[PDB]
Amino acid sequence: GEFQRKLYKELVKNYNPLERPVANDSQPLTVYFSLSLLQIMDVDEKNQVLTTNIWLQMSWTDHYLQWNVSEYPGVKTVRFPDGQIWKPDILLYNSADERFDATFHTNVLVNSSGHCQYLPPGIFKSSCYIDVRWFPFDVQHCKLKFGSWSYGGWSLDLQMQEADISGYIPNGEWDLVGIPGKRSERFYECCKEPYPDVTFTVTMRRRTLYYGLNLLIPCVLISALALLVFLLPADSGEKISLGITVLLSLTVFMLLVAEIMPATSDSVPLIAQYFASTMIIVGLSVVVTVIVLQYHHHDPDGGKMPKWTRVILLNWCAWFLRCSEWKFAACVVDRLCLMAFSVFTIICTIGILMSAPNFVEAVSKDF
Amino acid sequence: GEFQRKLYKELVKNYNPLERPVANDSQPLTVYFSLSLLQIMDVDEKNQVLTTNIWLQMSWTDHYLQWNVSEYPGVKTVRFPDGQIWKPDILLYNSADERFDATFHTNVLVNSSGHCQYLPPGIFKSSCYIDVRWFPFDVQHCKLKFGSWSYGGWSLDLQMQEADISGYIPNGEWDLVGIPGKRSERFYECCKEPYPDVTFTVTMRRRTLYYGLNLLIPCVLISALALLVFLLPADSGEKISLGITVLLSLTVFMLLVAEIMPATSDSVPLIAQYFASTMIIVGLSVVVTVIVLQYHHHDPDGGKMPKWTRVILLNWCAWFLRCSEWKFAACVVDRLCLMAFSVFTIICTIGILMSAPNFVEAVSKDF
Amino acid sequence: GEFQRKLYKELVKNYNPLERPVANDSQPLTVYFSLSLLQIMDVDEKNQVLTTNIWLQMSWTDHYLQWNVSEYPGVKTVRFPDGQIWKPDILLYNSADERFDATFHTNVLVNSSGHCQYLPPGIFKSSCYIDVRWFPFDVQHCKLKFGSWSYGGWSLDLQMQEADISGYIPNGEWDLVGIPGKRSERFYECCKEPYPDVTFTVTMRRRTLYYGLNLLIPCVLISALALLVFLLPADSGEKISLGITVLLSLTVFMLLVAEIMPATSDSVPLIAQYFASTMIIVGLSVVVTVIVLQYHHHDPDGGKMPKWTRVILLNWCAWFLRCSEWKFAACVVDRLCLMAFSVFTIICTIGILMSAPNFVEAVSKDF
Amino acid sequence: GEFQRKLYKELVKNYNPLERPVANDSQPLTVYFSLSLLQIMDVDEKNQVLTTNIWLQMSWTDHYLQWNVSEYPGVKTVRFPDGQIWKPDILLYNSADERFDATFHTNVLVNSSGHCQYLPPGIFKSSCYIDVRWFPFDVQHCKLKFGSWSYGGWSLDLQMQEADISGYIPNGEWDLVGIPGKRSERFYECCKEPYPDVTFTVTMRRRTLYYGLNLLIPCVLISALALLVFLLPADSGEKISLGITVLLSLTVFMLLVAEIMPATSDSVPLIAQYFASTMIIVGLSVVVTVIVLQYHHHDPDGGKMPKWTRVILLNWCAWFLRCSEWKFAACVVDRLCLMAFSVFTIICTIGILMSAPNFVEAVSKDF
Amino acid sequence: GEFQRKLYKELVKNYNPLERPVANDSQPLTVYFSLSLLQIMDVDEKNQVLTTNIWLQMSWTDHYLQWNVSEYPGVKTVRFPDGQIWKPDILLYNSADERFDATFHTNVLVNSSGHCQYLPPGIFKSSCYIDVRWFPFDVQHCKLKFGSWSYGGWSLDLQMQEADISGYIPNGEWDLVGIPGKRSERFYECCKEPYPDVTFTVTMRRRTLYYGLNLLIPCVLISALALLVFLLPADSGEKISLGITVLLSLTVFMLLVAEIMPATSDSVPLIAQYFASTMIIVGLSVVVTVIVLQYHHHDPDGGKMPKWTRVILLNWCAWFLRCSEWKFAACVVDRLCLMAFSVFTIICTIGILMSAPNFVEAVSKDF
Ligand SMILES: *[C@@H]1O[C@H](CO)[C@@H](O[C@@H]2O[C@H](CO)[C@@H](O)[C@H](O)[C@H]2NC(C)=O)[C@H](O)[C@H]1NC(C)=O
Ligand SMILES: *[C@@H]1O[C@H](CO)[C@@H](O[C@@H]2O[C@H](CO)[C@@H](O)[C@H](O)[C@H]2NC(C)=O)[C@H](O)[C@H]1NC(C)=O
Ligand SMILES: *[C@@H]1O[C@H](CO)[C@@H](O[C@@H]2O[C@H](CO)[C@@H](O)[C@H](O)[C@H]2NC(C)=O)[C@H](O)[C@H]1NC(C)=O
Ligand SMILES: *[C@@H]1O[C@H](CO)[C@@H](O[C@@H]2O[C@H](CO)[C@@H](O)[C@H](O)[C@H]2NC(C)=O)[C@H](O)[C@H]1NC(C)=O
Ligand SMILES: *[C@@H]1O[C@H](CO)[C@@H](O[C@@H]2O[C@H](CO)[C@@H](O)[C@H](O)[C@H]2NC(C)=O)[C@H](O)[C@H]1NC(C)=O
Ligand SMILES: *[C@@H]1O[C@H](CO)[C@@H](O)[C@H](O)[C@H]1NC(C)=O
Ligand SMILES: *[C@@H]1O[C@H](CO)[C@@H](O)[C@H](O)[C@H]1NC(C)=O
Ligand SMILES: *[C@@H]1O[C@H](CO)[C@@H](O)[C@H](O)[C@H]1NC(C)=O
Ligand SMILES: *[C@@H]1O[C@H](CO)[C@@H](O)[C@H](O)[C@H]1NC(C)=O
Ligand SMILES: *[C@@H]1O[C@H](CO)[C@@H](O)[C@H](O)[C@H]1NC(C)=O
Ligand SMILES: [Ca+2]
Ligand SMILES: [Ca+2]
Ligand SMILES: [Ca+2]
Repeated sequence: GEFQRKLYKELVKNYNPLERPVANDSQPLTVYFSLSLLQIMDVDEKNQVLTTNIWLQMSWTDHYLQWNVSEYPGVKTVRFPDGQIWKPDILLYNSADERFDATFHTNVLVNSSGHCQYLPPGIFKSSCYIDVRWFPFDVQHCKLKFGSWSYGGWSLDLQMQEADISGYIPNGEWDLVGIPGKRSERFYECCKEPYPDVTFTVTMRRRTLYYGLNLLIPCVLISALALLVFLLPADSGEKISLGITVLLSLTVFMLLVAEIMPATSDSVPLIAQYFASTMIIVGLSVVVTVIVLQYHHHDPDGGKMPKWTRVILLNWCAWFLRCSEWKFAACVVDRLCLMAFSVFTIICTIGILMSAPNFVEAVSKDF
Repeated sequence: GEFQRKLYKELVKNYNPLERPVANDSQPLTVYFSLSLLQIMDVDEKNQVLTTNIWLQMSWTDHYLQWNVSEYPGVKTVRFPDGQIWKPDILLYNSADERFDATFHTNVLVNSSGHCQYLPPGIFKSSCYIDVRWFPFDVQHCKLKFGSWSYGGWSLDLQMQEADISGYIPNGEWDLVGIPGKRSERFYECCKEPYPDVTFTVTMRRRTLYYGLNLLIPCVLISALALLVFLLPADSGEKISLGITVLLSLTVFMLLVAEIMPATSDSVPLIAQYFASTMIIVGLSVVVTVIVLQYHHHDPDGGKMPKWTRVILLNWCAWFLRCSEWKFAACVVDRLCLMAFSVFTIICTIGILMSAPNFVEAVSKDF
Repeated sequence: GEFQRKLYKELVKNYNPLERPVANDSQPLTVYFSLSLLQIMDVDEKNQVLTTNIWLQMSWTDHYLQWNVSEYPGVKTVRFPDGQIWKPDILLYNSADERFDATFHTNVLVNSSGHCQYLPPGIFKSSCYIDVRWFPFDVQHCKLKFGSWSYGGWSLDLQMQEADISGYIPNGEWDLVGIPGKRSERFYECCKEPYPDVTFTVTMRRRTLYYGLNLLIPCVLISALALLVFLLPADSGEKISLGITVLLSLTVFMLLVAEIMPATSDSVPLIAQYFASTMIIVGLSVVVTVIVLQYHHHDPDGGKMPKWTRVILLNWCAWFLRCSEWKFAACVVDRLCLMAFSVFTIICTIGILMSAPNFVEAVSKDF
Repeated sequence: GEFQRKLYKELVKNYNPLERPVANDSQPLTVYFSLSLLQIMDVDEKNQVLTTNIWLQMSWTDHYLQWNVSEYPGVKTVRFPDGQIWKPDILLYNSADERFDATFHTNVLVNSSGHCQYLPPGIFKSSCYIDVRWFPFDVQHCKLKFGSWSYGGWSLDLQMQEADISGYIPNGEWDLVGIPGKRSERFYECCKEPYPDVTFTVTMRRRTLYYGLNLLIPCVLISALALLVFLLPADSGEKISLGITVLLSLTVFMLLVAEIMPATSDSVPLIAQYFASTMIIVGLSVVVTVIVLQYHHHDPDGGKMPKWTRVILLNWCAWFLRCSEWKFAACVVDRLCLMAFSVFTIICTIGILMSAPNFVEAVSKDF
Repeated sequence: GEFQRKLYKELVKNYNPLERPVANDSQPLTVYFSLSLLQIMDVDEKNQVLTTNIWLQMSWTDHYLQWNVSEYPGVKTVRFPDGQIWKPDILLYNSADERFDATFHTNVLVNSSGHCQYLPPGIFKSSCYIDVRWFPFDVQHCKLKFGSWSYGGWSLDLQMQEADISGYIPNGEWDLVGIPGKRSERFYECCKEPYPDVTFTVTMRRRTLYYGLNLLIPCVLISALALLVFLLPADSGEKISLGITVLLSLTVFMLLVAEIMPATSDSVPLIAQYFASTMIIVGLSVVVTVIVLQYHHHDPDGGKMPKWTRVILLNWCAWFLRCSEWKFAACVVDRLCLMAFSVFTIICTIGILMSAPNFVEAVSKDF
């Protein structure tokens, strides 16, 4: 309108996008970098990649994009696309995206004082170490490391502002504890110039109820069936079939769990160790029961001729609770297996009750 | 043709795409923003992202793209590609797309009065909160928030026009109740200039029959089997195997349901709670029946020696309906479990009959 | 070669790609639009999107790209890339692609008379309504709607030529009946100028044998098992287990079918209704048999004390074919269920034998 | 270095990338097209698309990119990016890629004689007809059709050179027999100018052992179980359950096979026909055995009253090998079913032993 | 700031990005190429493609990008985007990416001496031969081959620097042994000019515990069940059903294994051969037991009439350990099958204990 056109013509008369916009070349350019978390799209524990929906916020002063408001009435701000003016090269250092730059290059808003505002949105994919050991009561500290790609501390004085979380959409699987930020420096051996960066640590807590019932109901059922087969009579007929079916069902369930979560060898989840203990206990009990039944139902003394087993079973039954002796030995072994399974379940429950994600507090908040 | 070429040469003589095309720089530019919904591609409840096929509609007046029709006979409209002329930076604020701009940049149609028309098509992916609690009788209000990225109310006077739905292709899984629109403002603490935006709320109702039979037939079958095992005699032989098989089948079905829909911890679906109640009832009944049978078939009084259980069962049988006492106690427990399951089914049906998506009206319209 | 270089320099001396190449600006530009179908990549019934491999064919006369062959010996054609010259903005209106333009922008072939040829290949993804109701004997009419995005009938006189199918690679799942074309106009209320478009209707017939055996063999097996359990004696022992296993297997098969095809609520497939009828019949028969066996094996008259059931069963047995009465009643009920299942199977076969995709003709052509 | 810079400035003084670089415009430009296969990424039998990793090789002489080596000491070659100089528009005609051009546009290497070298790498996706009928002993001839998009034989004299396979990485699922090439012409009715193209036929043989054990072990097991149930006594008790379980397992296996490979209706695989024959035989045998057992175990003559069945069974037993007659008839039927299954297995093995991929030679080479 | 702008204007006065920046054109340009491995994203054994997160490091001296620091106070470094200055065309030769260039083109950092630094990040997908034969104790040597695409050894003197691994994030499935580098030359028959390249061999060891328990627990269970059925009495009733169920479960497990890993025919994994041996042993044992039971339970001598079998079984029982003879023969056959299975398990364990990935050392380090 005879003023905006003239201003746009005048501002880019000799402007060079490659030049860092400072009046004095030996002075640093202060850039205020902030963040606006909006949504946690995905937490891939397989590839250790966190996907988030983030609006970056960058602000700096341009020495050449200044004008007198009185000389250009009615126009107070101008917009420049990607390549028209200089922008800081703030990139996510730990970006796992195949493009390495998920930001959408919007226009830079500059007002009459030369203050530029740049808010590039994007779906950032950052590679963070997923420590899945206290499954499912685990908290992940995924870091977002931002910094200038080719500017030092004496050229781009990067500064930090607290991230904005008043736009956040709850994920439904992870609970956002918070996203604190920190500014650190990267002094090199070559040179005394610092290399600042801004790191935002997305502290997230896994929501219990998402996997809670879906894993507890099968686990409760298989534990009840294990107790049942540890209490059923030896000569019941269906005990062997029930045990085999239970083992097949729970190993298919464990295969499904390993398909959903990754059973990373860096730190085996405690649930996997509990399952392994249950498997070895159930297998030993079933093998002992089957061999006793198949070696003592037809021959009264076919496998009972060793003396060491007889004396050790007598000592164990005297130290534990005190048709032939084979039935009593099988019952004692089954009771011992039941006691061991109960002790393991109790100790696992005790060890999982206390943790950094307080189980009692979590269930009180959820339920 | 000696007139279109001359007009195109004349129109871009001093035109600047960065300049907002207003005769007076202090006056707002009125932009009419409308929408044309065509198809609902996908409703991802996992990532809370809605995918739609939408044709945007933007209209504004350009002060510099005006010409005299008599001076240029035969030409009444001109087209300019993406970067040739100025276009409003209307973007989907809640876009979850990795590109953040799904629009296809078509040509801007300008006629002799300077009126520009811009209709960019695209497959928009917006992040909306999916409240899946009354599954499957749920209605989702997914919002599409459009607004200028870097213009205020005194620069780009955004206006709303009612969305066009006379091109809509039915989804087959979701029923489109409607897409009302609203224009709101975003006054900041810094400044009195409003920041208008246009929000279209895609109100969608899940079609019943899509998941209806596929979830009812397994649910009806498992409920019938639960009633059967709650009515079968205790000493039937196959009762334990039937119960275990039923539990395995329905827990696999629940795993499939959790695979298809997300069991979000924000609000657990009522179907999940009903399944949990059925699971606890069936497990308790099976455990009680098995323990009674295994502790009373060989010993007439091996687990019946406690007095509290005997007196409480006598009181319950006197207050409910009034071979040894163990069979009668097992029958009473089984009848109580059947009654509890029937009451839970009835109350769940009553609570799910009434809702915002009226169940009776929905089935009347569908069937 | 001193002539091609000179011609290329001369042709683009004042050429404007934005100008429509007509000698008279008030005269329409005739553009002949044709199509060359090559392959049907995918038919997504979930999102209602058809993916095809298509070579477009556009021809028009350019007034400015003309030269004298004698003055430029040896050169008869020239090529111009995307942005060098004017091309019609013919786009797929119902494109479901995220880019909205799957065409690969090749060079435009222009000869000495100004006749331009443009053949952009691409993998088009168009959104067509998939009416899957007569599964698997269904024919889909997916339309490809092409037209100018910003030109009317008095500016771009779009014309149609018959599509070329002598390059088509058979899909193996769908049979191509044909792709007829049609040209229609879109008169607006504003103005009398028509808005022509060219629509190609890809009429495709699903090949029977692809899903034929894969669905018939499980269906034949489950139908045979249903007849078997409807003919087996009540006191056989394995009847209940066989029925439960059959129901579980066929409901898993129906889950697989719903996973492969979409059970759209717009029109439920007839196979789904047949499965629902079979399910209700089998469930009723199994429930009746189980309740009769469990209420009459131990008590000669425990559930037979009502008079209405006895008299109605006597009337039914007198009107149908004419150890205690319970066995005869169970046999009569089982025979009635078998007869109902046979009638339903016969009527379903009769109703599916006749259709627009003639079943007898299809199997004669395939087998 | 005062010579490379001068040469680069001089070479592009009047160079036009649109001009075909020939001294005489009426003379063809000879382009030598070769190929360098590196890896067969994927063979999609569903969409009939072959994915390969290929380095193209194009060579031609540029008349204008010539210089005197003595006048420019030290520089013998120059490089030009995509748009700087002219390149042939050699494209894969049958490309199924959504971009239609998988080549990565590298620099063109030109030496002092004007000879240009262009080696664009890419991951080509070509649509070839997959004839999967002799599964798994099948050989696929997938063609790669390359040619100029807009040049005739009198403008671009395309020539063929033998493909290079000394970089090939074995796929592990397909064995590369060879990739012969051929040059053909495409004379049109309009004009006598030929339209040459270069076609490379990727002849590939499926490696036996990849699917060999994975399909043979289930097939061997189900065949052994079929023989077992065809040899087990009728009154064994578990015969019906074993047969039903075998049928369910093998139909799930066939569902898995149809999920992995496509059961295309163009030509049904022989394995599918063998499975159908086995299914009908097993179903008939099971139905006959069950009906005989259920109609003759309680009534000595309840279904044996027809005379035609009795006389035909007497004739068959006299012509085949020569408690009541029902057991003998059931045994004769079971033996006949076993003989039919054995004959079908033998004839299938004989017919699959001989083929273009010689089974004996293949197993000798592999084992 | 009156110095950076002047320097940027002066540096690109006559700069040509196509020219190789050397003072003398006949002298090679030394380029130091290094690598910085950060993460191993994926190891696809199906397509033989390795996905890694890598920061490249390239350094070279530019003759024209030099300036006097005193003449331009305060500015010591400059940045140029992709197309502004010359960069080496170092590409991954064995790249399997569809783009062939995963690098993100950042700015080139040049200081006053003309020394340029280029650090392009990217997610590289390279095609390496995956030799999966000693599953799961296998080490993969995946090579990353980098080199100039169109420069010889006398033009681009490529040099190697040791890769940096102090940023590496552990994968959790693969253990990084190391990434040694090597520089080699590619002399051609045409010419004596070498063609150097830099190859980094990513030596990776599969972590045991990732698949360890998940494959051992099913394998241990099926081995225990095989021993059980090889020790159970012949006339146990459930032996046949248990064997069939075990076979079905383990063949489903093998199908799952073939789904996860590829059973490549180049070299069959030892686990597959062990499974095949177990399958043939179990099948033979089950068939022999079933045929003996079905041919000797009703007829004392119905299949024992041959003399060769009787004499060979007598010899075997005399050479092995020394109701009718059929039971003793069945027991001897079952014991022989058990012994063969035990020998095969022992020899497989012995052969898998020793390997390049030392099993004992690996389990000592992990456990
Ligand atoms: C241009 O925009 C900047 C944005 O920061 C304005 O700077 C702010 O001005 C207010 C005065 O109302 C101060 O309270 C803030 O502290 C300033 N922020 C910073 C970072 O300096 C600046 O005033 C604007 N220019 C004009 C002419 O209005
Ligand atoms: C250019 O196009 C605009 C499109 O809006 C025309 O403006 C409309 O003109 C009609 C008159 O037939 C009015 O009824 C509408 O209310 C106008 N709409 C708006 C938004 O102003 C305009 O007339 C066209 N110019 C010419 C010269 O025809
Ligand atoms: C340029 O190409 C066009 C292609 O259509 C030629 O026009 C055709 O010419 C033939 C004469 O051999 C006629 O039979 C066709 O009917 C014409 N087609 C159309 C659409 O007009 C044209 O002749 C070519 N120019 C020259 C100089 O050869
Ligand atoms: C430029 O490169 C071409 C590449 O082909 C050279 O042409 C080859 O030259 C050799 C001589 O050593 C002949 O044996 C080949 O037959 C030629 N090939 C072709 C296709 O003509 C050419 O000599 C090079 N120019 C210079 C000046 O060395
Ligand atoms: C420009 O950067 C290069 C980076 O290598 C500098 O070269 C290094 O200079 C140091 C002196 O402090 C030497 O120890 C290294 O050996 C040099 N490296 C190489 C590869 O030559 C160079 O000095 C810098 N220029 C200026 C003016 O500081
Ligand atoms: C802006 O212009 C006014 C006159 O229009 C003048 O008084 C004022 O000093 C100017 N400001 C600057 C910063 O030049
Ligand atoms: C357009 O031109 C005609 C003469 O050709 C003139 O009468 C008319 O006033 C002009 N209109 C405008 C708006 O300049
Ligand atoms: C082309 O040039 C020839 C002479 O070379 C002339 O006779 C002829 O008329 C010209 N044609 C046109 C259309 O100008
Ligand atoms: C190249 O230059 C030399 C002199 O430097 C001259 O003798 C020779 O003829 C020239 N070659 C050509 C092809 O012009
Ligand atoms: C740089 O400039 C200073 C004077 O400012 C001069 O003494 C010195 O020699 C110059 N260096 C070069 C390399 O030209
Ligand atoms: Ca996840
Ligand atoms: Ca499909
Ligand atoms: Ca494949």
